[PDB]
Amino acid sequence: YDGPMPTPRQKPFQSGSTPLHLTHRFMVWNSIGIIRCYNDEQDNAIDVEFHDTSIHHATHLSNTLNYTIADLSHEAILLACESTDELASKLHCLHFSSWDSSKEWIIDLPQNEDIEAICLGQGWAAAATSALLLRLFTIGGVQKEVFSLAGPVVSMAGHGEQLFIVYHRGTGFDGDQCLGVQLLELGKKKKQILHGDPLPLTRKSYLAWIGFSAEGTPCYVDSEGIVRMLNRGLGNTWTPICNTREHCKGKSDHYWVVGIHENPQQLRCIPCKGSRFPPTLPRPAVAILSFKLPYCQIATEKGQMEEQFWRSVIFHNHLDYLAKNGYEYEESTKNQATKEQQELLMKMLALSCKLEREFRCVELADLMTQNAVNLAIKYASRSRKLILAQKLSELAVEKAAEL
Amino acid sequence: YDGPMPTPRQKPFQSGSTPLHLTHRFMVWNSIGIIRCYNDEQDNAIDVEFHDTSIHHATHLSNTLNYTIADLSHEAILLACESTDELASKLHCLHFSSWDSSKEWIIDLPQNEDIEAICLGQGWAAAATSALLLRLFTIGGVQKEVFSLAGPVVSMAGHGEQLFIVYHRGTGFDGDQCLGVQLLELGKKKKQILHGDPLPLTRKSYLAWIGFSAEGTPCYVDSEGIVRMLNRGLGNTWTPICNTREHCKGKSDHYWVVGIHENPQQLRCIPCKGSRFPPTLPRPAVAILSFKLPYCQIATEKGQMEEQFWRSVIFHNHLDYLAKNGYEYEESTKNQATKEQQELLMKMLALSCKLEREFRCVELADLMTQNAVNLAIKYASRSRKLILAQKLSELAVEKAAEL
Amino acid sequence: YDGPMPTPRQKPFQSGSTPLHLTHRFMVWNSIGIIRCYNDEQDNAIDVEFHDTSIHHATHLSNTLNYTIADLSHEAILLACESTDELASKLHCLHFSSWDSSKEWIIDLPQNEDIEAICLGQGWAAAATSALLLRLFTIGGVQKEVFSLAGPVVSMAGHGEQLFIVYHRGTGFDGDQCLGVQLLELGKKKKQILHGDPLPLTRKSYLAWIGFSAEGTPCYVDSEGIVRMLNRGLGNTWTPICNTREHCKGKSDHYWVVGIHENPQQLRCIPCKGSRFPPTLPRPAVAILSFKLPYCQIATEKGQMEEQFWRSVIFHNHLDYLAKNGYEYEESTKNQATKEQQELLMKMLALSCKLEREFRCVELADLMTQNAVNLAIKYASRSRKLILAQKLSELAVEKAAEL
Repeated sequence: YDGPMPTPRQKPFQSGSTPLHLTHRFMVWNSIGIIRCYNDEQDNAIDVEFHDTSIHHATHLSNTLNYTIADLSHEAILLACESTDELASKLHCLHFSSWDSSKEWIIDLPQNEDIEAICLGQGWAAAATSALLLRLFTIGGVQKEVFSLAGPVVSMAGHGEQLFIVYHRGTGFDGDQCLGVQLLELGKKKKQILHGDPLPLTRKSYLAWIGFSAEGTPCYVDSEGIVRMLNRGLGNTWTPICNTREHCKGKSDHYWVVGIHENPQQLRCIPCKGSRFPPTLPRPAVAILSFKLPYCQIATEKGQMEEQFWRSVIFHNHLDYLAKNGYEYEESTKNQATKEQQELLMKMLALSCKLEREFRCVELADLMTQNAVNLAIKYASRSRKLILAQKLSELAVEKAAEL
Repeated sequence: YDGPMPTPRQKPFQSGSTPLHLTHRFMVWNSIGIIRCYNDEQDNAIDVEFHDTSIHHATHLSNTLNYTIADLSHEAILLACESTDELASKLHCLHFSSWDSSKEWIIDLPQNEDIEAICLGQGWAAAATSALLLRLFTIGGVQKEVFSLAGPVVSMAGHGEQLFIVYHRGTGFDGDQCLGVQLLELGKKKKQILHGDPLPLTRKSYLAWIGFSAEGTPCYVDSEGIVRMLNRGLGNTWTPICNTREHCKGKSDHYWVVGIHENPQQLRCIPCKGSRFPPTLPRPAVAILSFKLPYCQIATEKGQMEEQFWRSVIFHNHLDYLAKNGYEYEESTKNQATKEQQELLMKMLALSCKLEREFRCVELADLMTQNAVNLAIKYASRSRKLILAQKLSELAVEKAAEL
Repeated sequence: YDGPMPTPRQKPFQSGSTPLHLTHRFMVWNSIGIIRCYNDEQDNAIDVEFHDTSIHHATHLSNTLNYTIADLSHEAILLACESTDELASKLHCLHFSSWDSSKEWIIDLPQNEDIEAICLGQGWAAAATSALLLRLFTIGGVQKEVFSLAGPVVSMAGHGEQLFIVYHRGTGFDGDQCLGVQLLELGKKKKQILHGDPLPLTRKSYLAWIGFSAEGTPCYVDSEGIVRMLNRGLGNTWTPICNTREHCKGKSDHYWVVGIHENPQQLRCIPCKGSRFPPTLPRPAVAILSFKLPYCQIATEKGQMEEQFWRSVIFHNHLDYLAKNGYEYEESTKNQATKEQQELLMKMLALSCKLEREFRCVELADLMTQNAVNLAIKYASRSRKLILAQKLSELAVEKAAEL
């Protein structure tokens, strides 16, 4: 027939890695460091580098078992290899931060089970296998819980107690993938935050990179340069926070995401001219792109301030998440966020007042604090906006009644 | 091959509209009013009518931008048009209920982004775009939050703070659609009630109409005349509440749903002979169909009363929803519902008692109030049903212990 | 084309039944009893047997209506038949445990609606029909709630107030099924525990058996012998608890699951040589297989004890479920479970201490009770593990601070 064709399911990958066929490739490049693998026919070597030299010294390994998957954190180095006709699939951990004399452990998966993806969390490690199993391990080598995956894994990321799994929930058509996300919190009270929700992607695009921001919010990038971030303040939906194609000059130009930071806001990525991944040598330079939510009429003052407001809102939801889970957060960052947002609301209200849009001013005042609304009432008494001042006063009464 | 064939995904639509190819078509017909579009080669006009003349005067617009999507509420008129080679896709709002002198605003979507569906809520508006984005706007023109859709939108509806999105979650086979529902509450505490649950449909049917009842419960109709309603009292499942094919006399006869009302119960729709949608002229007459849940042996007294009981139960769940969300509800309606249900239970218990089904009587008494159970005990002492009276007494003891 | 092919959706089935084409087949074989159907051209008979003769006497029925689906519980016998050109699809219940003189009821489904699956709960019965409807009935014959199914049903099971539905959520490819699970609790507070989550299956396998353990935990088996159980302590994920292929000697050997028991742990199944289901005559013998979670390096002492620990953890989650839902549970079973787990942790800590893996000892002590940690501190003071004793002491301080 001549209709929709099933899209081939994309293969699993480690975020921040370059393809396996390269002689000198990146196994992982994140906010902790870089892991490179030089593999020809004579020898196979793995080199580990840390951005902060104080964390650990440079580590060089002789890749005898031919490790093809790697992840790096401030605690350990995680390595994995598939099975051969003689050896089993192995998970290798270099626990360099351990305070004891045993800084290494390795485990063999059962017969005919191959590791397809790994990720490192805070004090734990996870491995998705060809048996549609997810195996949890402590950073010291204890086997934790095991559960089955609803489909073949695509990529896996970890941060703190959070586990971020993207897998094939179905079969897409006409170039589209059919991906689902399983988001778990592996603390003392186990929670499945997302029960295989559909992962939004740009049409005819595939998954290019997943992970967490340094502050601990799940994020991912598709092959069309669209960067999306979990919106905890919007029912755990996914909000686009950047479009790396706006910084590209041609079709063959791409950006290779390395890390995401919310405070200060910066998207650390490698500019790539001619391909989607940078060559290992010479050392590529990390670029810093700004985040921009895809808002309408962003060239106008209204659209510009509206984008700045909602970007400030979503990039400070992590403070509430750190508070709800007992983590440590700076109360000063929370206060600066509110002041930054109340200033943008106040400037947007003054703009709507100049445009004689007084109903819009009351809508903006609904997002304001009680102090900001009281200030907007006196600004409305000024400039002879008498009815607007009355509507704002009635809004201030309603806000005080909500307490 | 000769097997299952992929079903073509149905295109987005506005509920209560007639096809675009008509010279004189309905853009939207709901419980607020009617919006018609007359478009030939000479001129293009849009006419707005309100069922209640006291709400607003009849509005006539010169459709210069060729708006093809429309929605209507007691607050504003929402219009949208796709992009051309010279103009961008635009969202136009006629805020006629505004108390200020600015009763109009329009916004341009970014390049190559087209509006595919719109809907109006209480004080807000939403637009699903070709970029798989959902854009939220206040009724006054402020851009609110934005998040990505898991698939191409099919239809969109709003009521109060609730957002009702139906989209393609996959690809169906053999005439079946693969639809998912995302139900959000956009109040001060954002909630995603349904994380893309599968939307039940009749086999080989497509989505024909979605929306909310006047009381605020999500409902939808498929192409086979099956009307389904969210069952908040049954874990947010979907319960069939009507079958418009029972009122049709032939295959070519159809009913075109306009609105759904829970108190009093009535399904307002347009009878259509020969097609699925009514012609614009002459003005079609609104028919009132009754709701009937698809219960077994409904011709018998037992099945008839069982259908009346569960229809009364599901059509009063909205009272609990209005109470939990601080909305205003009549306590008298809640009391009349319970009295209506306790009377049906009492008549079903008397029927089971006549049939010497005393175990069934105790099952019916489990659904009764403590006062109704005490009354059933004295009715069981009467007519010499001594063991039944003892079982009902032990049930009354258990009910008092649950407090 | 030459690519992925759509997998034909498997047909609905009753767990514990043998195919319909057999002259003498099992309609259901569970922990309550056996129901056999002998059907040739001369006569059609249904025989009911109870494992405990004290429950009820053996029942013999003349299958005049040609019932093809059956389920059995300690309360009633449930039978169902499809519709013919003269008769409707019927649901028949033999309420043998009733304390009244009416121990039978039957109901007719509407025109062109056929029963596809049934299941028995505590005091209720459910039937999934060809109209994508789920109909609830009390054990005495009262019609309860009705809601629509997101797809064609595959199998259905019930236990207490829990309803376990597996259905087709999509179309799989290359031999894979696309199954979803809807898990409901039908008590006085209706809850949808699983909103159509994807059902994990072994690749290229179909669903072979579903049901609940005697303690009330959902479980299911695929065609590759993998037995999975709901992990309530792991965010309602699914954990493999057995692999019946490890007990098979050849490809043609299979195990036919009958029941699952958590305390004592035993998987009751019928060994089958040459086919997937046992012949009705002679009476097959019920085998008892042990549960084994698929852990790595299970031949080693570490892997063996780690498997025993997590098997003990998951097979005692039902005690917490019985407690949260007011059910009756033995506090002695909960105490024996903790003692069994603290002993395994203590032996694993002593093993890690012998291997000079002191960081791993602290990880194991995190899973210990406060008394077990205090004991591990004195064991660490012994054998001159001074730093380990300090780390365990700081862990004991942190545990006391969590109260």
